[PDB]
Amino acid sequence: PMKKLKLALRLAAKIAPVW
Repeated sequence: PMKKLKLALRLAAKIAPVW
């Protein structure tokens, strides 16, 4: 399966969309 959602969620962990 594709784990793009998991990847994105880990990338967003370091690149935090705060504001």
